[PDB]
Amino acid sequence: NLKIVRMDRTAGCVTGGEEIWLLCDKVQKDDIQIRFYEEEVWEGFGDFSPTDVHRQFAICFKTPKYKDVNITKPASVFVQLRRKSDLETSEPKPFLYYPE
Amino acid sequence: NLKIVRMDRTAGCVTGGEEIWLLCDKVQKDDIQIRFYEEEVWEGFGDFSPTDVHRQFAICFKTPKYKDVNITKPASVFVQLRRKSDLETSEPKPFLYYPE
Repeated sequence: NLKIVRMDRTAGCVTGGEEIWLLCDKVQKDDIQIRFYEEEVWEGFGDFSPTDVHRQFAICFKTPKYKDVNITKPASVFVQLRRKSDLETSEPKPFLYYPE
Repeated sequence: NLKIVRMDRTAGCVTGGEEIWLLCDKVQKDDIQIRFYEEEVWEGFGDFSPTDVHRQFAICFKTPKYKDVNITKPASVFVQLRRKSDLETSEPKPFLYYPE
């Protein structure tokens, strides 16, 4: 039911706060989150409000800060949509965090 | 009726071919174009297919090449949505072309 169709950026700086857009199948603006995660499980969430959800089919958000801003080489993580209500998730997409 | 709500990039190289996303009010995928223009009237069109229109509310496209790839300083142009059928347009957005 949940699907990341495309993202306009699939990497970003460990410091976070960088704007990325994603296209999705239909979501409810008040029942959607964007979860970045890494199994070692680290998670971080995209920073957006319901007003940043465009007509239920796209989301503009800012990346979370990665767990370690002092990494030396890129850190490969995953991103998924997740419903807040029932925790249902999309298939994950790879995302690369890189050093500042 | 037509509206560019946001664009993920508002500048690009004169050489064109660079991917930009825009969020729009509802369009028909087979009756929509993205027109870059400059009153001196130069026009160029975003390069996309109907499959690049996401659920009628966003469009992923590639910029057109600007009229002069040998400019020295940035060239300010406008971008609008336009319906192919009746040529109705959105309000324009500013776009900056820059030298290679």
